[PDB]
Amino acid sequence: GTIDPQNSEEHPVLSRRLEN
Repeated sequence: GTIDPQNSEEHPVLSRRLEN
């Protein structure tokens, strides 16, 4: 949660990742 359309959010949902 709270990230871009990438891989990271291991949670039971659409993965997402965000950074600088």
